[PDB]
Amino acid sequence: MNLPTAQEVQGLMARYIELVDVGDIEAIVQMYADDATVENPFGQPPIHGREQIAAFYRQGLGGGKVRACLTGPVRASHNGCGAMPFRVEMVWNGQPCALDVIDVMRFDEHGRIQTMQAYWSEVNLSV
Amino acid sequence: MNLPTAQEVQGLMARYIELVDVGDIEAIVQMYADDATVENPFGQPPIHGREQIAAFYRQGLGGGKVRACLTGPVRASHNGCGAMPFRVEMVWNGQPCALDVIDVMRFDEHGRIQTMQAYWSEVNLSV
Repeated sequence: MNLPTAQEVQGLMARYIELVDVGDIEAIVQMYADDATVENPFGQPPIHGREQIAAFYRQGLGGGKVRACLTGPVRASHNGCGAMPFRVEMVWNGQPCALDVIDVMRFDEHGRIQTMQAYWSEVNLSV
Repeated sequence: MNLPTAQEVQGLMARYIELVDVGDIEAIVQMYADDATVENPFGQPPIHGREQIAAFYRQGLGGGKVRACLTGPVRASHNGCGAMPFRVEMVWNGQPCALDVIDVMRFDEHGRIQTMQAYWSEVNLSV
């Protein structure tokens, strides 16, 4: 595809959450541009490229039974960007915890995630 | 105050929504840095400075009985930034419409909004 329309952004960002929810690391990595930048959480140094992104997601979505779901609609722009609210459920010290997150994404002219910023901090975690 | 902590960002961004909800234009303008940039919707040219921001808000929050409420928690960073989901209710052609929005804000070292980006498009409007 080309630079995603607002409707296409909604579709792509919702698909991303579906992939996080099932934990398909390889499928998530393929949604990213080969040289994408990820800031997660926003405020920490960016990581870069699909190798680093794969390592990041495998560490995050490997062991525990992670779930993820949108908690409101995707807000999309007309310049290939969007933002969405979601909740991530994960098991910590064998305790179920939930994390509220907002992801902002910019897509490239091929429909892959060029940049993403994940807004959250410890205030957004519930043990 | 100084560069807002994550907790302070949550407070400030929630206060902003409260001010939009009551429609206190002057109070909203004072939350912004004197030279702040606003992109609303994200994708359109930025406006700059409190005069332009006051004009923007007066046009948006003047006539109709606008309401606004958070539709999830504020996601705050440790570098003075945050993101929040909310819904704006407004009257269009005398028809009540609702707009789902995510605002991303960066605060300056005095606790004022330096930049803000409002993510939404027509897909997010309900007439």
